[PDB]
Parts: sequence; structure tokens; C-alpha cells
Amino acid sequence: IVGGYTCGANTVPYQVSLNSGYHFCGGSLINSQWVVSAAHCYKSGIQVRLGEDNINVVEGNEQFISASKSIVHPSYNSNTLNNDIMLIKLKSAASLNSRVASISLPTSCASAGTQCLISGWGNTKSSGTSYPDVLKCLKAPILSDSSCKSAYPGQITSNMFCAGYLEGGKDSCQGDSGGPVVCSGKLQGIVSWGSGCAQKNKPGVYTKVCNYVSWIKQTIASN
Ligand SMILES: [Ca+2]
Ligand SMILES: [Cl-]
Repeated sequence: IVGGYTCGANTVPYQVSLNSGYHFCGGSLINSQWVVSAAHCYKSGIQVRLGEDNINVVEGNEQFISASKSIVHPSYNSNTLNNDIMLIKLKSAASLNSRVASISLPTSCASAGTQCLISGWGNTKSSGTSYPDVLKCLKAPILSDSSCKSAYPGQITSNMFCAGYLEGGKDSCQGDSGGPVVCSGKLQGIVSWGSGCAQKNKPGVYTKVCNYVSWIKQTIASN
């Protein structure tokens, strides 16, 4: 997260860190045994880390659980990043409490101008590389489809939306991928891609979760 602020320990209870000896992507807990993340975050040997704040120190409240299965959307395209969404089933159910809770799936899509909270342990610099120890937060509005497509001509599909600031300085970044974009208590987006980070006229692009609600439910019900 570039230009954000320190969330505060356990203030984003549904945030998860995907770990393979180091943090590589974020994710969102949607129920006691399933996590939603980005398809481009896929890899074998994933350990899901819940209830984290400082990812480099065991502080208490953390729950480490191995992924038993990762389900990348069958129509995911690695070149265009269309359908950049993945479901991860936990080997065992997480213990839900005030520090580890699930986030609700949307019943309807969000409209332009809606304020959302984006969070993660991704890079905090636009011109450099520096990963934070604690979870960072950023409040950002969903942009109109018109401005989104003007910013990235021919690259925005109906399964994506832009959020952020055109003047630059505030954006999600590398390492935040797969993380949550929550608006009005509902998971509306997944950190997916963008051109650089926090650059002028290049807002972040996010997977539009409202288009996948039925797919998520049907997939979870059969696994
Ligand atoms: Ca920790
Ligand atoms: Cl276009």
C-alpha cells in the first residue's frame, strides 16, 4: 500500500497473508474454511496466516493453516488477467473470534464513487522497494468505468473496475495482490493489477467480485 496508514492490530479481521516462507499475497476470509484471493497468486505449498498484524513476529492471535486445495477460476487468462480470482480451502476450519472474522460477499455491485477500504502488506514506495511489518490501510473510491477505460484503453473487461486516485500518490502495490477491497461491509474487489504503483493517471485495477458470487457459492458447495 502506497500513501496509506497503519490499520491497527486486528482492525481488518478478514485479512489473510498467503505465505510460502515469506508473505507473497493477501486474501480475504469468507467463511471458516474458505479464502478468496487472486488467481495470479497461485502456487503450491501455500500456508494461510490469519489474525496477523506484524508478519515477522509472533504476537499472539495468529492462526497458521495449510491450504488443502486452491481453485483458480477455469477461465483465468494470465495475459489479460481477466477472471483473476481464486478460492483456497483450508485444511481445517479457522477459529472465528473478534480478531479473525469473515467478510460478506456482495448481493449487488458497487457504484462509482463508493468509498472502500483496501489493505495489505505490499510495497509502500512508488520509486523504490520497502515492505512493511504491520498491515497498511487505504481508503479509496471506485472510479467511473469511463475514467477507468480512458486510463487503460482496451485492457479493462467487464470483470474489472478501477479504484484509487488519478493524481497519484495513493494506491495498492506489489504484495497487496489478492487482498480485499471492502465497501460498506461487503467484499467488492480483489487487488489485481495496475501500471506501476501510485502513478498519475494510472489507478489500481481490481477483480469485480459481484460478477462471481454465484460461481463462488456453487464451487464452495461442491467441494
Ligand atoms: Ca505476527
Ligand atoms: Cl475500450
